[PDB]
Amino acid sequence: QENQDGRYSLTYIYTGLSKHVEDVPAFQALGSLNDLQFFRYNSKDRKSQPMGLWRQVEGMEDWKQDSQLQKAREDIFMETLKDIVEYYNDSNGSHVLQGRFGCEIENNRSSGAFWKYYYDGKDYIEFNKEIPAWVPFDPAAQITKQKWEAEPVYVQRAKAYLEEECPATLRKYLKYSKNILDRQDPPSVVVTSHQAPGEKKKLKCLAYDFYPGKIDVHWTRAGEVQEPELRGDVLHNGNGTYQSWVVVAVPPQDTAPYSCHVQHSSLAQPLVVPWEA
Ligand SMILES: *[C@@H]1O[C@H](CO)[C@@H](O[C@@H]2O[C@H](CO)[C@@H](O[C@@H]3O[C@H](CO)[C@@H](O)[C@H](O[C@H]4O[C@H](CO)[C@@H](O)[C@H](O)[C@@H]4O[C@H]4O[C@H](CO)[C@@H](O)[C@H](O)[C@H]4NC(C)=O)[C@@H]3O)[C@H](O)[C@H]2NC(C)=O)[C@H](O)[C@H]1NC(C)=O
Repeated sequence: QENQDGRYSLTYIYTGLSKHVEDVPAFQALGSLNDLQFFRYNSKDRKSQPMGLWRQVEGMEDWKQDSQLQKAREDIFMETLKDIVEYYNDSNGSHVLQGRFGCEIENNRSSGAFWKYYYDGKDYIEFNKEIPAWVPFDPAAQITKQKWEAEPVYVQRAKAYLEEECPATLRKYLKYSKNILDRQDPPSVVVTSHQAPGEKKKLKCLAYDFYPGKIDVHWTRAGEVQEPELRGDVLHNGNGTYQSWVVVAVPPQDTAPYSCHVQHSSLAQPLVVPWEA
């Protein structure tokens, strides 16, 4: 009777667009606790709203207050994207600035942190909290490097936000979310055959209503494992559950037995469902 393990992750993805249409929001931000997203905010609606299972959780976060400082961040974000675009003279062109910012804890202790920006998919700038300093990866990023380090203090706060302000927020959220994130829901599995007129028969094995997401689902033909013709995976965020299915194509003659094997953490011994033809 064996391992420790309690690692939890808090991540934000920020997205801006230089050229956007009326209905499409210019700025957007969402935050995830582990693999599940707990809140979104955009520049159109201009309101911080909780998402998924976190709609029923009260008093974890002052959403009105959060909207405020989200707005603050939106300003600094787009202003940066403007500066990149203005620098490349491509004022009229559809460009993307994406920002990833986050920390994580393992066994109650800070174990890692990251703060990185991307431009049109390419590495733009990055915080090295060891120095501490920002690290340009793009010629344009030299300007931002100078702005964000204008005062020597700024670099010290950036280190503080990652190393302390973030994990502090994480733990706070964890008081309300530990129960959610720690779930070990087993999958119900369902086998289904289907025939297309001028097509080989296809056997679908669906695993559903499970969490966490890490799952092995594979077919076997008369003992040997078969490579799937197609595999599908889904996260139902409102539900806070996962769904995953695998389809194999069985030749017209084939009389050999097919069974679906599901392996998930919430199960002691593996789950096997045979296709009762
Ligand atoms: C969280 O949310 C998700 C999505 O919002 C919910 O998904 C639903 O899950 C329930 C079970 O909790 C499913 O109920 C059905 O149960 C019977 C067994 O008693 C099964 O026969 C069903 O199996 C599905 O999949 C089969 C093969 O893949 C398919 O042949 C079958 O038709 C059925 O769903 C299919 O049919 C429906 C009806 O038209 C289609 O709408 C659906 O797209 C289709 N699915 C697929 C890809 O095959 C099935 O499990 C519901 O089917 C399922 N529905 C949805 C909208 O996803 C989930 O229930 C919920 N969980 C919790 C814990 O709250």
